Amino acid sequence: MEAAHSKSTEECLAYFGVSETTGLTPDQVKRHLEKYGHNELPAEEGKSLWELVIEQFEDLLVRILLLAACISFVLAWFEEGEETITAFVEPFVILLILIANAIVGVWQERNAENAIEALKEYEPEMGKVYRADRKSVQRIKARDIVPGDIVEVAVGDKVPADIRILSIKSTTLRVDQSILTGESVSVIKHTEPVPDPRAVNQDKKNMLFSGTNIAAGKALGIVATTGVSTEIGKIRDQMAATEQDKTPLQQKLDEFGEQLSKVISLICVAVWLINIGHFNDPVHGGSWIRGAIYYFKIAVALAVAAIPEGLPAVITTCLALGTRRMAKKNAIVRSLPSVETLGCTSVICSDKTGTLTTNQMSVCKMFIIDKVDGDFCSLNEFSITGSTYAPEGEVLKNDKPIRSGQFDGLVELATICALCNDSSLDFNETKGVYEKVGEATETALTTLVEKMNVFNTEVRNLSKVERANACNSVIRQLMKKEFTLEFSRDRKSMSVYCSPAKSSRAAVGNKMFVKGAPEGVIDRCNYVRVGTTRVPMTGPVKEKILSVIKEWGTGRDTLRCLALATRDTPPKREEMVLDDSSRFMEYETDLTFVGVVGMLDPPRKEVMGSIQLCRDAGIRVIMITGDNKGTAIAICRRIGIFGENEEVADRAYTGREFDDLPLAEQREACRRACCFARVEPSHKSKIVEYLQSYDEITAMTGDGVNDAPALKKAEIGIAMGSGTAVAKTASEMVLADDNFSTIVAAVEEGRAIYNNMKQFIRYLISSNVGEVVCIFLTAALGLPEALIPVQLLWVNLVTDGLPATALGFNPPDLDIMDRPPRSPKEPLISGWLFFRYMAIGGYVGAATVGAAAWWFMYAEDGPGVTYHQLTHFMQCTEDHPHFEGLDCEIFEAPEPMTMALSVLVTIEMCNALNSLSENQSLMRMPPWVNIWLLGSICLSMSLHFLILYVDPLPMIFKLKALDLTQWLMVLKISLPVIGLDEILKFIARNYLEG
Ligand SMILES: C/C=C(/C)C(=O)O[C@H]1C(C)=C2[C@H]([C@@H]1OC(=O)CCCCCCC)[C@@](C)(OC(C)=O)C[C@H](OC(=O)CCC)[C@@]1(OC(=O)CCC)[C@H]2OC(=O)[C@@]1(C)O
Ligand SMILES: [K+]
Repeated sequence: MEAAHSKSTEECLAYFGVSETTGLTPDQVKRHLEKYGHNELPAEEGKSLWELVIEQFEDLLVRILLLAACISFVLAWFEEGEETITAFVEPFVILLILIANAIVGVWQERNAENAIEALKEYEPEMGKVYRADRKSVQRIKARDIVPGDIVEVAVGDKVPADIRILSIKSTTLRVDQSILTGESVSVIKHTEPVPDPRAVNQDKKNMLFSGTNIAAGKALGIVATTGVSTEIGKIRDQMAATEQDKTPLQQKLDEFGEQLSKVISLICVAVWLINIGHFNDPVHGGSWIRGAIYYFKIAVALAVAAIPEGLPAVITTCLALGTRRMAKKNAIVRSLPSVETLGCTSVICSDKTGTLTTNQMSVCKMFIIDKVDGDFCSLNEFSITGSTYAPEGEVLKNDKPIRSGQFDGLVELATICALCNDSSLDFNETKGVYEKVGEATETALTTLVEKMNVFNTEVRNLSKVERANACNSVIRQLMKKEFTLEFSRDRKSMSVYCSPAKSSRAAVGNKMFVKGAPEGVIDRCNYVRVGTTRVPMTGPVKEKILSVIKEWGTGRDTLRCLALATRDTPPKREEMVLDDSSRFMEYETDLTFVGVVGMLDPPRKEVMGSIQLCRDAGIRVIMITGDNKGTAIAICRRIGIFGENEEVADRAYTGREFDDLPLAEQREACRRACCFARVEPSHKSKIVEYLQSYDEITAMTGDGVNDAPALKKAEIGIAMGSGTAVAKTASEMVLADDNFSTIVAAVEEGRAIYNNMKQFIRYLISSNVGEVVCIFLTAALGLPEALIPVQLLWVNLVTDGLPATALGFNPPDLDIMDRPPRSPKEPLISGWLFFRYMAIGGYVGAATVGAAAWWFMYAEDGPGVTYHQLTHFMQCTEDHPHFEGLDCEIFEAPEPMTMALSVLVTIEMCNALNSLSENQSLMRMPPWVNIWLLGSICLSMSLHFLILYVDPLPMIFKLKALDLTQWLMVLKISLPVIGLDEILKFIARNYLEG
């Protein structure tokens, strides 16, 4: 395996010591394979349903629950025969929760798809090699190809390994590197080595990357690297080495787990410390077993009271909902947990072309020199109407319409555009529109031609179909395209050698038409065509040319410029070696400049404002383009990244400038920069790590497989709907319309989702707090079980689940985007809020406990044990002659529990209205504000009633319907909550900073 692109064909045949005609010898193959491994990507990690299930049972809370599920299962295995049969329902349900919860997580991971797996979609199953053991070519399994052995590839074939090309068996070799480099059009390959050893893939012209397809031709080559060593394998590793943090809310959930675990434990010690006097009791097992059974069944209750068993159910459903809501807005969220992290984006890095702009190129300014008379000079600027690739528009000089033909200079310019260009136009009748056939920038020159047909060649009486390439093919027939010197990033330009065809044109026969970067080509021009004549390119004329070139790329226009020239006396045909990108630059010299063409890549409508939104939303936007920084910066001003007069010294760098900086300034640059032009692949990944060293949540756009590494490392990777599949499977979200503004839209829903999501979480949590309080008093005072595990779960999964999810539909704040990005480390409940719930729980804990006790003593239905130890109720059948002239079974009664459970239920509907706003009073933000809320509160209540009356139910919950007067008591207990909160809110509102 090597750096073959820089090495020559021999040197490579040398390195591996393999014969180009024999290939590797069967021995060499065994040796080579055992030294370089199979040419395949690392096997998938092996996870079992077992590990997958065990993982479900790793969470701390899930464990705490599983444990209690047993204390319960055992406790229920100790009931009194017929005194109870429903005994086994408490433990059975907790399991269903855990069983359910597991089933979810799994059916969650089986349906998951690995971004690293997608890559294997680019590995052909078979390949063709030439080995010593046979005369003719052999079609083996890609996996068995080895670095060194000879391989031949042809059209259709997907490249197997990273190959250095030895000799092209065809006239030309075209490849589709789209995925790995991002060049839609098939490029041309050669055999000559590339000097630079640190070259980027795009410039390795003698290289075949594994996974890309061969568009046209047939060639032979020696395998540079295989497996994880190839260009794609290097990506697989960056991705496999990339580790992703958990959603801040996912973190908070682990945080809350550890903590709950502590508290519960302390509660136990406290409770025990409370009933310490028991160490001063007569020594004899007077319910030694009846007392332990008691605590254990309080243990299980305490557990289901501290864990919000319906919260993950609610979050998952709120995420799924908003998700669809976004799908509507072209924002396709792949991972639900992300809708949150999205909301916290503080930096968005977007590619320019496809997403910030339309990528619908069009030329709207031309200019040909009009006169050179020493120092005096005058150009001929023009403007061209139309943004579409449609052959409709006109040409104007000072806004005044013109027939292009009248200018000789334009007749030349025009041809160059049709001849040099490989792209073309087509018109699909189904959609009734003109379509770009080749590349955006060339296919533009195509429509430019059409719109200015120099010869007036009448075409009006044509259909749109044929109208598409009319004026080009006109010029296509004039000259004969002999051969083309393709584009090369060194000389930044391409050309075409042309013959006159039919005689009478013989004189000035062979010509050479060039088009490339202005500074580039113009430095190679010794002449300038003024009409049909020519004149020595002089300094004055050159300054004037390069001056206009800058107003066009730097001015409010933000235009990309193409210099069009011509070599009048092109080197003799045979004196040219048409297969070495290196010499083409030398063949494209001694040129006479004819004129430049400025085209535009209009920004999308909804982009301007989207950029403004981010300003208000405190989100930094960083552009990633291919433009030079001169125009890059212009485009950045045009859309809003920069002000029109804003300084941009240390806020816009280029791929080189950046690299030329020491790791320190490099880092410093990233916290201020916004426009990054002509950026290599490595970069996207460095810019992310730096933005991260500043604790920022960044978003990164990408389309091809080369972006996957970056995408997988950005907090939120955004892939293009039109982009590769690997790219998509590597990103958290996809943009159907590839439109950047869709990003901003997505981010806004994230802030909206987390806002509502935020509340129902605070809501379900407080209720769990109050539930615990109840249990704590129940045991701290030795009272009869006010609330039972079975009941609690119902209230936690259903009675509170409905109000909870509904709170997820709270009307979004109007200013959501006028506030900076949320801090991930922001806790959900602290400070003053901590205290309110500290107080609310403290309340319901009292309301629930007391509600039940009040039935025992003080009620007309219940036996007033009033102001007498209801508490020592356990020692009762024995001690009855003392303080017990009644039946020791009242305590098992349902009325009492059915009391607390009702006060709990009504207090949780009340606390659901208080959760409509953290600090706004209901008198201000009335409950009717969120209809869904009220609706569910009804569904909930009726559900509560259901389990009270419908016969089968009451029995298992240990609940007996209570009459019209007991109910009124529930109200006198619950309702005060609303007031307690209004007060506590008023405090926040008024005094405490707020
Ligand atoms: C389920 C409620 C029980 C009774 C409880 O013990 O929870 C407490 C504790 C886990 C939280 C605390 C809990 O604190 C309290 O209950 C104190 C115990 C009261 C004693 C009652 C007697 C039996 C949370 C629930 O508290 C509030 C008032 O509801 C608030 C906060 O949690 C939230 O952010 C939810 C996160 C998803 C936590 O805050 C703490 O105060 C910080 C501790 C270092 C919680 O602790 C953290 O994990 C936080 C940030 O999540
Ligand atoms: K990621």
